[PDB]
This record gives sequence, structure tokens and C-alpha cells, in this order.
Amino acid sequence: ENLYFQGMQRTGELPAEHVPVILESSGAGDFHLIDSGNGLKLEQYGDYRVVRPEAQALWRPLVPDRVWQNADAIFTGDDGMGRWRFPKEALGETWPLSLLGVEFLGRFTAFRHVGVFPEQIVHWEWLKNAVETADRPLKVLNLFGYTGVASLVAAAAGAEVTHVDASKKAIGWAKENQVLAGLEQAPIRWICEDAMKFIQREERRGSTYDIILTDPPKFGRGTHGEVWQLFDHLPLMLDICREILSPKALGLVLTAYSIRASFYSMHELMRETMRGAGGVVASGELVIREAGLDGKTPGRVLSTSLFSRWEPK
Amino acid sequence: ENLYFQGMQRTGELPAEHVPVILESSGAGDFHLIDSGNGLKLEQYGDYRVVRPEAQALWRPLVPDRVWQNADAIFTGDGMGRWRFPKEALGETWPLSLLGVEFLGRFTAFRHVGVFPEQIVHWEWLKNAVETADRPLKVLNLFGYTGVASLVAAAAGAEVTHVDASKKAIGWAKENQVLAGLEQAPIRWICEDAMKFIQREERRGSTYDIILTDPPKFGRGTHGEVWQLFDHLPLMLDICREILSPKALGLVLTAYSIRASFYSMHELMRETMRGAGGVVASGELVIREAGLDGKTPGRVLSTSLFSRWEPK
Amino acid sequence: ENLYFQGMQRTGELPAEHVPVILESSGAGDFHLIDSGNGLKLEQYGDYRVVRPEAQALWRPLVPDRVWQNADAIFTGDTGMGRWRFPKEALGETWPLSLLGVEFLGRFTAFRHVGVFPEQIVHWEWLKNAVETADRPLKVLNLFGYTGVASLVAAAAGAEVTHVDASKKAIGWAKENQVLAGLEQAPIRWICEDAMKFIQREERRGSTYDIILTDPPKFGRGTHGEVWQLFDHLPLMLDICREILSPKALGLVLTAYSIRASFYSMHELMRETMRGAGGVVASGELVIREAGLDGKTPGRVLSTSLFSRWEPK
Ligand SMILES: C[S@+](CC[C@H](N)C(=O)[O-])C[C@H]1O[C@@H](n2cnc3c(N)ncnc32)[C@H](O)[C@@H]1O
Ligand SMILES: C[S@+](CC[C@H](N)C(=O)[O-])C[C@H]1O[C@@H](n2cnc3c(N)ncnc32)[C@H](O)[C@@H]1O
Ligand SMILES: C[S@@+](CC[C@H](N)C(=O)[O-])C[C@H]1O[C@@H](n2cnc3c(N)ncnc32)[C@H](O)[C@@H]1O
Repeated sequence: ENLYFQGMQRTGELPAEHVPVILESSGAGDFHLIDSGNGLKLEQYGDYRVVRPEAQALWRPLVPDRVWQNADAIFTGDDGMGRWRFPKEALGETWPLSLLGVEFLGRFTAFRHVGVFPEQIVHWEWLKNAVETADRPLKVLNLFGYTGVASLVAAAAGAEVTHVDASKKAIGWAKENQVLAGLEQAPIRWICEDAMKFIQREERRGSTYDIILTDPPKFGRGTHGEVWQLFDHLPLMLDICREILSPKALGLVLTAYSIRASFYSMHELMRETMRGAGGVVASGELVIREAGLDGKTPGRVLSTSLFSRWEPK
Repeated sequence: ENLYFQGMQRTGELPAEHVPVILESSGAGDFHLIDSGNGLKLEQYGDYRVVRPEAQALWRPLVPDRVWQNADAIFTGDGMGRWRFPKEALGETWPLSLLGVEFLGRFTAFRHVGVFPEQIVHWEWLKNAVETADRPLKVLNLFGYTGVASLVAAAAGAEVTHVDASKKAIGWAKENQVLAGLEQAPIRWICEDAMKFIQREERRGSTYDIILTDPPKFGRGTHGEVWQLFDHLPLMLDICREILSPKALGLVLTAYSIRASFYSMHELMRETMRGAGGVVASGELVIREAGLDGKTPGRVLSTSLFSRWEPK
Repeated sequence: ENLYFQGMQRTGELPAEHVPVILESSGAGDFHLIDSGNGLKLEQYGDYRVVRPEAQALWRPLVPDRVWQNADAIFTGDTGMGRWRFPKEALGETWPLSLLGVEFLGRFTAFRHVGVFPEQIVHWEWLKNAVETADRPLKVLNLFGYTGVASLVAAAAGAEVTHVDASKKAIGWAKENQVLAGLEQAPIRWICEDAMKFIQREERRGSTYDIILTDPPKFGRGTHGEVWQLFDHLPLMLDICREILSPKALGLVLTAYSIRASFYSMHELMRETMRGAGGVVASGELVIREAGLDGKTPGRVLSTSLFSRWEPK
């Protein structure tokens, strides 16, 4: 029961809604899902073919064994930490990739992650369009920014970006992507801090942003050990986000992975957060479709994450 | 069963005893307990009113919910958590003063705010012991934490050795030293397992006039040494005795996590001090609620055990 | 079940086998096992008499209580971090030792381990002989090298040594031993890396070694958090080791403290790994025999570890 992190009461009427909205990613170029099944997925990231666990890929693989057995890297093991197997000669920590004009690194760590969630291109497209068509310089806030591809998309489009992540290591990775992308001179502020602390302090300062993106994990830790738990804390976070939106704000975008909840729960939370603000809240799932070996052969849907987006419409 | 951490054999009579002794504080300073109940407590720390869990505060709160809700900071979660700041975001630290010593309250990911204000009773004993001493005194403060006792002793003119296994905690204590204006005071900062340090002091023939020790139920030395109060305390107290000066003024043991009785601490202390004369006083250290006005005595909240040997 | 870490299929005949081979050390010079029983052991390491837990010492102690009660240090256990008791007086962190001509430090940490496995002298003797009777300087690889006494034995004998350990702290200890042993100028290359990642990279580089020693724990962690689990990963490890043996290799030596397995399981793994390579695989247990107080007095066997050794013999 939420005692201390409740959203504040707002006046006015709930915004309009579009729900469910299923967003489906196209590859993308350097990424496609080749095949999946038996609790695994087979993905192409540029020159690297990778096998990773995907528990919900319950069905049987449709692409021949020979294609799976030609993978460059296979993630194995059971905390979250495991071991990559490299069955041929592909090796080192990193490899270059590009999505939506932004060059960044795929990276093998002890975790199953590869340094990008390429399905998020659908949201980066929304972001890029919003920045490049705005007739004024925009401020974009990116919370839980990870390897920073959204930050770089926004920076490349002309935004003044503030990227927030509690992990100094992840900030380092994002900065490496910034160099690779040729965006060293772009206005990106790198904030290594707990995300909710940063925004509450921004609220106290009276700071505002035109677009806020937020990608909270189910569980996290702030830079000074502050426990983050999505189901305990999200209502306060979104409330503070609204308090730091500019009068002419273009959007508030929430993405959520790996969570025992429907998009309807993100949706109704977002609708209530934005009570009296007008506009429209669109929510649902973000999915990838299998594309086969050639990348042109549509197959099954693999749902990755939830989203809810407010816009002034 | 304790096989390897037994105290040495002693001769003579057990010291005199005063037991139970209940030591009480009510916060006539930058601290008081406002209210408690339903497994929580409402406290004033200087400019901030804070709400923290207190599982043994089983009774019902006497101050209206509206007041608790109005707190500046609430500690939440299941040991790490998250502080909620309902009015507006608060900075990490805020200045406090107790017994003439200025130090920092601190919001960390834990429930601890950087001070145990009830310990002012033991600080007052210490302050008096040092002040009224004819001679310069050597004070050892084991498991010293944020070091308010170290600063009290330094301010009274003692030569202080502060021992804590945590470099982070030493850092906080040093920050307090600076804020308190005690940078030129003789405080030696030792980052080491406490029992290792005192056994090495014994080997060196070092002595101290006053020893305070605040061991946790479980801890870890600077180099991973496992500390467990019920396995190791008998040996620690025995070594403490071995490093007391001939004219020592006291040995003070404080113990949180109040599962064992003060009687156990008491019988162990008394036996450790066999043949040393003086008196062992033991019991609990408690805070009494003071209400919104700080002047309305309420319920007792017991925080810790203590046992103190003095030549008294 | 092993899906991703199988050794390649080999053709040809399994090497000859000698099994069980029980290797026994009675402790010379600075080490011997005085007595053991009641789940404890009483050992002399140079000038210190030490008591440590030894759960399999189920029998009774045969040396009087007085002698045990005169110990300089006793390890007392939460299980495996604990606390050393020094009953006579506080002991410093380290003390000088020497075995097989190599000077190194005994060390009190929060674990039961004193900085050397002196029973390993039997394998060090095999190694010393192999290096010092060779007609060329041998390349010796030592995986999971710990405090590096084997590395120092090989280097003293004239080998070019590569020492691999994921722990920077352990590498630091080994280097301290190198200094103490007077081997600072010797060709020892200190590698702080996951052992399997290092050897796969060696394989890619086409590198070879004349002798390979590997002492994998049941469970470990690479420098960059890679999970090591002997039962999941050892088959691939040994196969890569084979691929980095020189044509004129003198041996591949596996040691394992995972006592629960039989030496037969290390044996058959090593035999199959070396299929078609000729030579001989000898496997069994490495044991210490109690030496008692005075005279060299043969007592009970304390088995410490498993081993399997391939040689071209
Ligand atoms: C942890 S999530 C990982 C990706 C995706 N959102 C998911 O849940 O799988 C994205 C980023 O959030 C960061 N993070 C976790 N807790 C945080 C916190 N309390 N404040 C700021 N960033 C945090 C992580 O360091 C990471 O780079
Ligand atoms: C951990 S206790 C916490 C306060 C109070 N004594 C309690 O138990 O709740 C006080 C200090 O003991 C220190 N400490 C814990 N184990 C220690 C050890 N083995 N040696 C020296 N200091 C230790 C901690 O770093 C901390 O600052
Ligand atoms: C095997 S462990 C301890 C000694 C003995 N083998 C045992 O299991 O009890 C020996 C060394 O392996 C190292 N180690 C553990 N995991 C490793 C890894 N993944 N790669 C390289 N070294 C590792 C440790 O740092 C340690 O110094």
C-alpha cells in the first residue's frame, strides 16, 4: 500500500485516451530479429549474430538450426550475471552500430544486455520529429538514460539535453557513444544521480523541460544507494515530471520493461497524473516482429515493453 | 559455545553493582522525540521534523495524523530505503548541535541520521570526567561512528583515539570535527577492526584513561574480520581492561539491538572487572517523548543497553 | 546440461592412463601437518603453529591437548569469512615462509586460507624437474594462479611464466612474493583477467605454452564479472588449453579442490580432451600425511584435492 509516494490531487478532467496502441518496430538497418523460440531469440546487430534468452518466446524456432549454430555470441548462465560463449573468432568487448543516424557501441558485459534496446527506435522517431519540427530550441530530459541513444537522437536534432543515470559506468558508456556519434560539442548535460532526487531538486529550482522521457526499471539504486522500486515510487516520479514540464511542453513519455503489470496500469496512472492538463494519453505495448535471415520476411510478434505517452495534442 | 574468545582468569572480588539503572533523556537540545506509535517515531532534529520506523513503538500515537503527515522527511522502504521529502527536496546534510558540539545530520539510504542523541547521557559523564580531571586524559572511542563522543572528549581537552572500520564513517566524523572547530584538537583517526587495534595496543603496552565501546551485533573489520558481539565481546572487554591506565576513570559499553538483557552485559562486565574495585552500573538508556512543545513528558522509548565500570 | 561449453569432437585414441594415482606429501622444511581430528587440523607454517577447521578430519587427534592449546593462531569461522584468534599476542598480517627454494609470505586474511597450499609441492616438484631438465626455456602458463608459488618455482628454474588471476588483490600478493623471492627480474607476465577469456584470446593469437597448470575453483568471477562455474565451463577450458599447447609440450596439469567429484571425473574429462594426442593421463588425489611432533612420524592421510595430468611421456 502506497502511503508516502502518492500522486497529488489535481483539478479538472482526465485527458483524452488512445488505448491499446500497439507500436511495432521496423528494422532499423543494423538490427533485426532473425528468429525466436524455445525460450531464446536470435538477433542480428550489425556484423554480430547473437543468441540470448527470451523466456516468453515459447513457440518453436522456424529458421534452420544451421543459422542458429552460426551465431557469433551466445549469452549463457543464471545474479543477472552470466558468461558469453563465442563459438568462433568474434571476441572483444564492443562493436560499432548505428540506428536512426546515431552511431553507438554494442557491448558484451557479464549481463545479457547488449547496450541498446533497438525497438525503442519507435520512440526515438517520435522524439526526433518533435525536436526537428519545433520552431524553438527545446529542452529534453532523459531519465534512466542508460547508454544514451535517445539522448543522442535528441542532441543530433538540435535539443539541449539533460541525461540522468545513477550509474557512473553507464554514463561513461553513453559518453563513449557521444564521441562515436560525433556529438562531443552538442549540449548534453550528464547527470550521475538518482533520477527522482534529480527531478525533485529541479522542481525546487523551478527548472522546466519541453520533453521528458523516463525508462524506470522495476528495481534500481540511486548514486547514493537510494532504493528505487517502480511500483512504490512511480506515482511520485510522474507527478514531479508534470511539475517540471514547460507551459509549451510537447510530451511526457514513460517506458517500462519487465514488470508484472498491463499497459492499462501505466495508462491509467499517466491519465490521472495529467488530469486537467488537456491533450491525449496513448498507451500500449512496444513490439518487434521477426524479420528472418534476410530481414524481409515478417514472422511472429515479440512484445518488449509497455509505454504511455502524454502530448498536448 | 565460546571456545576461543574467553577472558583471562582473574583474582579478587567482583566490583560493587548498581543494577538495573535506567538512564533517561528528554531532548532539551536540537533533539526531542515528539511522538511515537504504530511502529513509527516522530522526531525533531534541529530545523527538520522526521518520521522513522521504530518497530517496538507498538502503542498508538498521541499526536494527530495531520502533524505526522506534515514532517519534512520520512524514511521509507524495507536495511536500505528511500527518504521522502513531502514539502520540497532536502539537501543531504543539515547542521545540528548537542552538548556544545556542532555536527551534521545526514540523509543516507539508511534509517540512521548520523547521531544517536540519547547517548548525550554518556557524553555528559565523559565531558565531566575529562573536565574535572587534574591531568590530561587519553580517551579511546571504539566503533566511533560519526564521532560525537570523540568531539565531546576533544572539546573537554582529552587526547582522543577514534576507531572505526569504515573509511566512509571516518570521513563523516572528520567532517563533524571541522564543523565543530576541532581541527587543531588531538584526535587520532584509526580505520581498523576495533578488536585488532586494541589487541595491538595491548602488545604495544598502550594505555587509556577512558574507553568507550559501541559494538554492533554484527560488523566487519577494515580487512573483512568478522565481528559478532556474542562471539567476541568477552575477549574485547578483557583486552579493554588490559589497556586501561592505573588511574583509569571508566570503561563504558553501549549495545544496540536489545534482544539480550542488560543483565547479561552487566554480569560479563562485572566478571571482566574482577579484583579491579569500583562499581559496575548497568541497565537501559531511554528517550522520553516530549510532545510538540518539547515540555510534555510522555512514553518511554528504550534505545540501548549499557554497562559502565568506574573506580567510583 | 552442457549446451554451449562442450569441447570439440576429436578423432583418434584416448591416451594411456594411470589411475588412481595417490600423490602424497609429508611436509618438509616450513610446513607440516602436526595432528588433526574432531573437525580441526594443527599445522606448522614456519614459526607459527596454526589451528584451522577441516571438516573431513572426522577421526580423533593423537597429539596431547597442551600442544593444540599452544597454537599461535586459530581460525574461527562463521562458516567462509571469520576471525583469527591470536592467543599469545596480536600477530601481524604476514610472516616469511619458504618451500622448494622459493621465499613467500604466509598471510592472515578474513578467510581460512594462509596464502599457500603446501601440499601442491608435489606438483611444484614435477614442474621444477620438467623446467630444469628441458633443453630450452619452457613457456609455462599458470591459470587461477593465486599467490603464485608455482609461478615462482617455474621462474626460478628458468621458465618464461604467464600468471593469470582475475583478482587484482591476489596479483598484488603474488608480486609481493616475487619481490621476496628475489625474482623481480625474472620473465613473469602478470595477467589480471578472467582465465577462460585470456586463454581463448591466446588461442586466437595462435599462442602456445610448453606447460599449462590450471587450478579452477568450483565457483569464481572474472575481472569483469564473468561467472565461472567448474562444472559448466571446465570442458571448454581444457579444450582451449589443448589448442594452446606447443607441439613439444611437456604437460597439462589440472588441480581441483571440488572434492565432491571423483578424481575419475577429472580423469575421464582430461582423457577425452587429449583424444588423439598420445601420451598418458595420470589422475587421483593429492594428500598430506600427518607428521606428528618430533621425528618424521607417519600418521593419517588428509586428502586435499584432485588432480589429473597429461604428459607426452
Ligand atoms: C536500469 S534501467 C535498464 C533498462 C530498462 N529500463 C530495464 O528496466 O530493463 C536503465 C538505467 O536506469 C539506471 N538506474 C537504475 N536505478 C536508477 C536510479 N534510481 N536513478 C537513476 N538511474 C537509475 C541504470 O543505471 C540503467 O542505466
Ligand atoms: C556499526 S555500529 C552502528 C551504531 C550502533 N552501535 C548500532 O549497533 O546500531 C557503529 C560503528 O561500528 C563500526 N564497526 C562495525 N564493525 C566494526 C569492526 N569490526 N571494527 C571497528 N568498527 C566497526 C561501523 O562502521 C559503525 O560506524
Ligand atoms: C581456485 S581459487 C582458490 C584456490 C583453490 N583453487 C580453491 O578452489 O580452493 C584460485 C584463484 O582463482 C582465482 N579466480 C577465481 N575465478 C577466476 C576467474 N574466473 N578467472 C581467473 N581467476 C579466477 C581467485 O582469485 C584465486 O586467487
